[PDB]
Amino acid sequence: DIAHNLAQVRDKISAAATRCGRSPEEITLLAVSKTKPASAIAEAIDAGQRQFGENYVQEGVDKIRHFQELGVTGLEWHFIGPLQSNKSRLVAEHFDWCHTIDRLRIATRLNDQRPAELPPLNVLIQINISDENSKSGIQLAELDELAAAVAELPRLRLRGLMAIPAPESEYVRQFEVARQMAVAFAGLKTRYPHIDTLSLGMSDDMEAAIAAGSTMVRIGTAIFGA
Ligand SMILES: *Cc1c(COP(=O)(O)O)cnc(C)c1O
Repeated sequence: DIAHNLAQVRDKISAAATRCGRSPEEITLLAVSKTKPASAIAEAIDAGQRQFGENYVQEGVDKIRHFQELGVTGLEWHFIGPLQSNKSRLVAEHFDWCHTIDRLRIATRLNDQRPAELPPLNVLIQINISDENSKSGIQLAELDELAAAVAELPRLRLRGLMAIPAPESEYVRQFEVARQMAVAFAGLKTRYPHIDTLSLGMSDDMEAAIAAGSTMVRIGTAIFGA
């Protein structure tokens, strides 16, 4: 039951926030609906969920159109998969957020392809904080430079950072890696305007991520099923 699952996940987020002295409202639940049908997203919407994350462009855009045409309003769609230049127009025309900016050229493409009547596309810079097996994300040493360049693009709005840490079973290392991201996030916050989003944490490291300073957790299977 998606409604029951959503409630359970929200309770876990709230508990984790309250335990470490944070307000539950500080944490956004991003429901990750990749590979799940529109009907499952519709159940989540009926249960009050408004923020959805998609990883594949055409799948995501088809869903966005489906709910637009149904006359559902108030939804927020986040693109959280790797972006390729040949699919960027679709992201720029339909999504509200993109978490996966890891090079300047793709940001400039999105900027140039974003219609002026839409709000600026909210973007996060993706850091490869700990994953030797991933080619997504920049090194922290490259952040100052990329952030400055992306920040000038008028049809984007730089809102913070994202990371997908390497899988980690130890809580200590979950927390330590998440803190590296929180420190970088805090640093950006001190000089850049409207830095308020740290997209960090999934089901298995949710508590460590929240304790470290995440503002947004990305949950799929625990809401929608395997
Ligand atoms: C798939 C995915 C998730 C959700 O993972 P689950 O195992 O289904 O909870 C979260 N964030 C990103 C970027 C993903 O690709």
